[PDB]
Amino acid sequence: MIKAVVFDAYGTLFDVQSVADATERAYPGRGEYITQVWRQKQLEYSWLRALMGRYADFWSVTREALAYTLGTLGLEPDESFLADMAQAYNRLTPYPDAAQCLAELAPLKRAILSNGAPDMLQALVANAGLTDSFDAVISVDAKRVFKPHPDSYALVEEVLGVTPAEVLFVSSNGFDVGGAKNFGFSVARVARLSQEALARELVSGTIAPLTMFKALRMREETYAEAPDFVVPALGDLPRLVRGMA
Amino acid sequence: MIKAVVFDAYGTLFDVQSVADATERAYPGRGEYITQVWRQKQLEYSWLRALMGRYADFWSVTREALAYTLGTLGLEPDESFLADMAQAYNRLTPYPDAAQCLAELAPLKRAILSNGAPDMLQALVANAGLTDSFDAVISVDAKRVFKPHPDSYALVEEVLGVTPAEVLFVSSNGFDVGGAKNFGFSVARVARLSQEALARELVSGTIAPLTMFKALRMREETYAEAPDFVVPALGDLPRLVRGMA
Ligand SMILES: [Cl-]
Ligand SMILES: [Cl-]
Repeated sequence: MIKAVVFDAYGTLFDVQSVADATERAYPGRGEYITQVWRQKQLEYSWLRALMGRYADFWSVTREALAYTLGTLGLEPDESFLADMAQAYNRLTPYPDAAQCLAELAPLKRAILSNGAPDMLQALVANAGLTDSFDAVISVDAKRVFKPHPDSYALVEEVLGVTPAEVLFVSSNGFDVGGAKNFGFSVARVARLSQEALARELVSGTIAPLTMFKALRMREETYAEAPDFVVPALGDLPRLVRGMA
Repeated sequence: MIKAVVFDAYGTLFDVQSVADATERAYPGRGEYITQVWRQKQLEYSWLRALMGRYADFWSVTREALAYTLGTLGLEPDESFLADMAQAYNRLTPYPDAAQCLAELAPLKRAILSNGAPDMLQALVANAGLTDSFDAVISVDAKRVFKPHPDSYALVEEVLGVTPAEVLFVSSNGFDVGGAKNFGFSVARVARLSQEALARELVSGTIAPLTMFKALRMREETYAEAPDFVVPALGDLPRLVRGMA
């Protein structure tokens, strides 16, 4: 039976697009671009560092990704600037229905499994006012790998004492849905972009950069096992779990 | 001393853009989009499968990435169509100065180390008429991992019997440059996109797709160790090696 609901953090509980005003105010006219590449390279670097066996925590990864992104524009800000701007990732706005969702899941164990470094996650959750909505906020850091490495998901049992079969893993990220399924969790994917809308957007004329990100990041990955469930929003989760087992 | 020059294949010896006319058929008006997302997802899938510990050779990866890409456009091609169109990757055009480069690099050992599956590389190299330019064409398939996993590079000493220090690794891919430096090779990066041109391109009003691919794929990655050498083209390597020794 499902004894725990484990949440992916970035893109799932928290909007990664919500760094837009900071990236934009900091560099006018370049906000949307930076927001997309920052996230894309943040992911790529987590995968590439882990696959090289050269781990560094998500805070270092987040700042490396930012430096690369600003670099593409011809900017070379010092470490102090990068650390300050990177704080934006610790202030992501939670999705409007995250709190209500977590409230309705109170009977079950509630947790986060994230690539985020310990201090990042704490700040992130505390600033969202969701600290009291979780029995555990788990960082992959202890394992010194990143998703979808199996060791990242092994932490769930270690911390909560529940078996993979008793876990419902929630994520808006294809790669993370694939990792959790591979490891043996039941998965609910959060799909906020309808496939039919993307298809039409991709042919609505000249393809914008924001649509590029969506095309790379907001779909199920073809190499990955399909999720057990797909909901359009977090608020649908409580009800999904009700009529589940 | 440099006893062998080991080349990255895709993007380095072979133009991944040269699938343009094949994709422009799979969907007139969208060949450029497909070309770019296909290559991007092809790379992501190689990283994610390996990191997940669920290897499938580059031929499956190539097809899965193509299916994903076409799927974003709303198409649902069958296996036969995918396998047929994916052949475009075994017909990539070598860069105009590749042959000359390889010739002038003899009698030094010359080899390919590529993510490509064995039959892909053989067909790709044979179509380009470069079979007699290489002492060995090495696929990572033997290790059942993908770059930048260290085992990928370990094959080089196994096949050529040269130590990492005796290898000059050539690649246009920042993640491959990073993995080879990580492993211990000396590395010559082929940088066909000037940083200053990209920076300005990203500032010139609306940002095109190819530009998005370029921003994501044609730079040195910030987490990676820098390459020992950077040249503009393959033809510059023979001279690099000479002035090097
Ligand atoms: Cl993430
Ligand atoms: Cl490759």
